[PDB]
Amino acid sequence: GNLAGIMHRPDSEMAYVVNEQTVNIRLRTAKDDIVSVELLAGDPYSLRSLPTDEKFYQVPKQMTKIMSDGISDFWQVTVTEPKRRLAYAFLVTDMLGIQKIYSDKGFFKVADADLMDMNFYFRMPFFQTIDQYNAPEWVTDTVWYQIFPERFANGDVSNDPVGTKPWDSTDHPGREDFYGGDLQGILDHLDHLQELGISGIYLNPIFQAPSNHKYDTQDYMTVDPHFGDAKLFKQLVQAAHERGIRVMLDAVFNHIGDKSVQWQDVLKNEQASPYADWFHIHQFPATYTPTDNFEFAADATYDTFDYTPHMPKLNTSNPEVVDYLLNIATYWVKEFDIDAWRLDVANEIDHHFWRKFHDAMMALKPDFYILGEIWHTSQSWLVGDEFTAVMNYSYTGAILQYFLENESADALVQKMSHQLMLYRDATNRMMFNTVDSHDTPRLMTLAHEDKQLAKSILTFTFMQPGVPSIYYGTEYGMTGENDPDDRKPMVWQPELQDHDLYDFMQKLVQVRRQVIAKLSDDKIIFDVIGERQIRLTREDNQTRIVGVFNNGTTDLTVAQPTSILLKTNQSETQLAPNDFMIWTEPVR
Amino acid sequence: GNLAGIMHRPDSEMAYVVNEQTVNIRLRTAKDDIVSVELLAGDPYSLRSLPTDEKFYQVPKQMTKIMSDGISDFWQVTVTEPKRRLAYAFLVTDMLGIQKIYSDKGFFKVADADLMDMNFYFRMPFFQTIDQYNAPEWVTDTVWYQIFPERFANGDVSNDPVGTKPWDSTDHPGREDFYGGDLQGILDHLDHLQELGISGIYLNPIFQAPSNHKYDTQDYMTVDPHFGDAKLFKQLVQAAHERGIRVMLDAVFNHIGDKSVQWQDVLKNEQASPYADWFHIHQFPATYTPTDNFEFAADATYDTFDYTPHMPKLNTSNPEVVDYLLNIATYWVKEFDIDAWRLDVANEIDHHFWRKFHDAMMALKPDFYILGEIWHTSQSWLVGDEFTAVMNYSYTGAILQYFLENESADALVQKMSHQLMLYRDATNRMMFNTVDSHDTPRLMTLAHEDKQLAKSILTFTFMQPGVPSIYYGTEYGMTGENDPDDRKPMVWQPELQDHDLYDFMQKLVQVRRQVIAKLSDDKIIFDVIGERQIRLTREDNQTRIVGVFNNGTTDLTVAQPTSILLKTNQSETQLAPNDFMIWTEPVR
Ligand SMILES: [Ca+2]
Ligand SMILES: [Ca+2]
Repeated sequence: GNLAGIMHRPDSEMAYVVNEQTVNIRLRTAKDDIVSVELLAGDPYSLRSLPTDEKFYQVPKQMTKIMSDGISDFWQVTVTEPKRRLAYAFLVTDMLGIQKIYSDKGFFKVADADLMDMNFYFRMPFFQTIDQYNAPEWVTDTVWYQIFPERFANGDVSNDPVGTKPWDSTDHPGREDFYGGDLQGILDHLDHLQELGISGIYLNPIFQAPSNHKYDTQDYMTVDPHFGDAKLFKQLVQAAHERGIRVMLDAVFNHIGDKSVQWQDVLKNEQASPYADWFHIHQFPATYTPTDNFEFAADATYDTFDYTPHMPKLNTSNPEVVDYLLNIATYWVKEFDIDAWRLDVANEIDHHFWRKFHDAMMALKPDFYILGEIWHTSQSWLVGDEFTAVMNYSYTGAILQYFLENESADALVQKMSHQLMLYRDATNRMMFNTVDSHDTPRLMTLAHEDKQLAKSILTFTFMQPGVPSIYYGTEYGMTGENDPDDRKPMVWQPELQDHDLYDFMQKLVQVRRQVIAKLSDDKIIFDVIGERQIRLTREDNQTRIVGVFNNGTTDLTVAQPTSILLKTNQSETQLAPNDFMIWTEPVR
Repeated sequence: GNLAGIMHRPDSEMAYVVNEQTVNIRLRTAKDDIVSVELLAGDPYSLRSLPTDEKFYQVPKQMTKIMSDGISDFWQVTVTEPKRRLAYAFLVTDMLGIQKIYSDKGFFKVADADLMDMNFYFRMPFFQTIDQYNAPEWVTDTVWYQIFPERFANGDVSNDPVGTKPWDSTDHPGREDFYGGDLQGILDHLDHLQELGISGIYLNPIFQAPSNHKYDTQDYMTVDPHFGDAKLFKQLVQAAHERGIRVMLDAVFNHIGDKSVQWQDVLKNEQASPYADWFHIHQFPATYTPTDNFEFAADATYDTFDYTPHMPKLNTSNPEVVDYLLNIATYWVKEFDIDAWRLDVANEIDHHFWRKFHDAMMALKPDFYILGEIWHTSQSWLVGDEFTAVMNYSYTGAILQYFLENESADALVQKMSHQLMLYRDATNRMMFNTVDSHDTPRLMTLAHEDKQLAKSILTFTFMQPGVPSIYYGTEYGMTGENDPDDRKPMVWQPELQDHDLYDFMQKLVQVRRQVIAKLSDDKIIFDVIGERQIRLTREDNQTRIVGVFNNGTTDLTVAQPTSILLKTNQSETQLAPNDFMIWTEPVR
């Protein structure tokens, strides 16, 4: 067999605690190289301490091949052990029938393995629930809706910025435009969110800042006055909660804006500023050479987000900065009862800080949801001690690549399988899936205004393990290239709304919340059934949901389902190119 | 090539911060499958934000194959980046000349890789020294000596336990015997430790407890009165420090003894005890059925170390237990200035506790040494936020297996290489190498009283990256089977001491402290030069230390070295079976 392709990393996503007496264990092997895997496992001390002749290694446990990413196969098994201590090793057999034991000490013929020595084995030394990953149950039933507040609704002209433009959803907004959207406008349209069926709002930043996006924070402790005030924000959160809608705010903790009190003090006082060590200043005075692009300088003497001199990086290792940020994080939760924090550029802040942040948030609300913005592999933030999940851009990006280009279905399934096997099973359910956002081109533009294709992408994404989010306006087919063009004023004029797409998104949200979210500990299966034809199955012990997606250039015939939930062709058996059909069937 | 054998895990021992601007990156490949690896790396934001035509991926960095474990090859490179943000990917070429790029997104032909997208790459998002692993420099120059205090020297008969036996190093001690060793006896023989050349003492537990080993703690805040008192312990630490000898105590935090106040309160008050939740009690009253072995019960209604009813497991998730243990840990450091804690059964206590323990100790002493007792892979405790090192029993165990049995030299080198590549380079230097201890048979007994073999094992171990420790009496050739027979009274009678071995150990300690410890950032090379013949090389930029070990059954001829440091044959060119020769040569 392919020994170099076999790996088990103890105390990781391959060996983790699910509850006080139960663990999940995974093994990686080379794809289709290993025919079977059994786990030998039990209490390490039992081997030599118990007087019985029975030994734990005499009764193997079968592992199941759960996924493949085209390179490796991934095997898993759940183990219960009342003594809450586990030693384990793997019996692996290849295609030619060659069997070896694989353990912490390496590979062995069975006859050569020192199975009576607890130290031969990999170890889960004591099952520690304090160290485990916990998924908040409420997220399961959530469909999110993301609001960029400057652009959702102007509920109050009296707080509008100077130079506010007329509300026109057909505009191509510039980087520094204002349209007057505010918190009163969100409050005014909660009925729309409830009618669409969403149950969580993700707001882009709302704290005082000079820009239309407010990632260049001036004051984290104040609602931007062009958006509202503390009383209005409290009213909004209470009104959302009364409708069953939770609220997630955007925490911009990697960097602060250059008009903050703290940075302005650095500019006045140089190294004598009480805030000098709140930043990463290489040379005083803190300077840069302006360029024709306000968001770029080549030579700032301080670290910044990207290369913008207006977003000096915060030194989150400084205890005073830690205290400042934790007090902000605590304030909005304690005083306004928000349900979650989305963490902007979360990967560029240290793990030490995020552990303290986690502990502080869980002390306030044990079911708090902590969502990191990270666009690459995020294993080290998703162990159970830092974030709940990340914005799952690598996953939705693979989906977009499949539907919009000509990849094989095999390639998509391989990428999604790779992603799922990076993380604990419960973590995968908490991932935040949005096909587009304020940082991407709009779905309907990527789809070249092919509504059927847009519906296929949305439906496929809504069937995935992660929780889905709808970027404002998706439900009416809003167009836009990347930022700033993805931030058009929300389309409230019915003549400009795609009503068929809105009806469809209502139905899709209902399939997600009433069917997909109510399966019990389901298994997901990706089957490639033909060229660019995928059958997605989610199933529990009584009910199976199946989605067939035909994204080739030919028609596809399927058996007539008894219980169709959602489809795009008028036929109950025929799928034309880019059609899909979702149905439900009992498990037999 | 063997794609399933290639792996890079970001934010791990394969990608870690060395200093503010410098990182080490590793890649695993299948053994001898990949001919070369180049790293493509630079600031993620530079690709699209800088106006230059130059891109970081245009100038690859060569990686070096540093080790192989017989299954995989391990490649490494050091990267400096002033912007302190790194995106990277690997250019891998196999034996047939097939080249691909390997990144966070998978494997690609170069022409198909989206090299302008920062999210294509693996990421070190910002170099965080607060998250990095730090090795305390003083450990580099240390040779440790481990004292089991009941058995090292009786410096005071007046504190002896009832039934203390005459001091006789030829006895075979029973599990419950006492010989009267105490802290005054250690103080009395500091001259012996200084003459041997050791610079650190590791003490087995010294706090109040009823047994001869004192792992069944009664009171962590009191020196056991048969050993001494607080004034005497302070005198000992100051006398050790005056000689340049640091002091490491044994922290027994997984479990407490059943004669502790806390457990006795549980026995009196059942669940109404204020200490009920300091333990893991499944059923009250806390009970067990005694057996003929005092260290075993089959049915204790509470979790224990192993199956002994006398060592109830502590619930270290309980904040009151956390506070109690941290106050103990702090007390001995603050009040007595000890230099290190050795953590008994450290793997069975949760990571959350060990992070708090780490933070508390480093706040007292930034160069504190935290040594975990773990007999299996220990990656998750050695990231930089918990322990400094572990007792390196898997490494010394592989060495013993080679010298005492008939393994190939290839097998030993593979095992040591596997071990080193589990951990960060600096971590490997901090590992605590002891060939025997109070929990193993004695070296001289494992070697069947073959002194030459014992010398070979010690010398080979002392050339390894980790810091070595001498279990008391090794220097005089003490014998013993496993516990309790490995705890004989120290041999102070010259007629019973191996003086030739003592002289040799003095010389070996000097080679370690004066030569091996004074190389500058050396590279270690394991060469198998013949059947059971190994050439071990450690070298920096000016000086190379070479050890040749002949453990076959034939003679071995080597070139006459100019500068022999240590050897066992009278010849300067001939090594008989089990001879070795260490020499030094300039690097050219
Ligand atoms: Ca307004
Ligand atoms: Ca005594």
